Amino acid sequence: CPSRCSCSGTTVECYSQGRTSVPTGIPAQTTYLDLETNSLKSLPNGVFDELTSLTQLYLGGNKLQSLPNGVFNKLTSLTYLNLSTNQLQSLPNGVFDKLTQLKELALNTNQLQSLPDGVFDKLTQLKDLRLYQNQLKSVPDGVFDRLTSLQYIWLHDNPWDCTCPGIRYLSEWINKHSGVVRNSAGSVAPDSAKCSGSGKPVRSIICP
Repeated sequence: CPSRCSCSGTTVECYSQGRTSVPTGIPAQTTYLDLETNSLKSLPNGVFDELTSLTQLYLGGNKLQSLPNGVFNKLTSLTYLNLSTNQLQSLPNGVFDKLTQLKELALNTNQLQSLPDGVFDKLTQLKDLRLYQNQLKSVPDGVFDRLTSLQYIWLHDNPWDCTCPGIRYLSEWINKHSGVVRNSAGSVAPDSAKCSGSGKPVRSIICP
């Protein structure tokens, strides 16, 4: 198993070790890989391609600025993916398209300025989606429409542009899924997504 990491069964933990690259020697049978709280700034294309048994991948708390196209394409068994607390500005189109079994996706505390159209369309089993603390002024129309299993979503601390008609989709979606929105405290809070300048709840904006 990778030097300095801790391994048991098919679990590999290498968190908080100032790593700047994915360690070599991760067993192909690994199902749980924790590389959190390190210093990964980038990732080579195909870096995870051999780890096809992964179900849980933790990359939160790193310095990721971007992701290479297709970086998760071989990890079709993933059910949990943590990309929170990084420096992501954008995501490649269809980056999550092959992760059809995904249940949890954390993208909070990044620098996201936009989301690709249809980025979550294939994640029909997704139950938890975290997008709080980003730089999103808007989301693509219909971006959450196929998330039939969604039980929890976090949208707070984004500079939402509440100008009409652009805000219509998000305001209407929150209004129709009021019990799905969660605040930092972890409670149901449909008014936690707030408008950039007025500070008013996004769902309070009723476009003419």
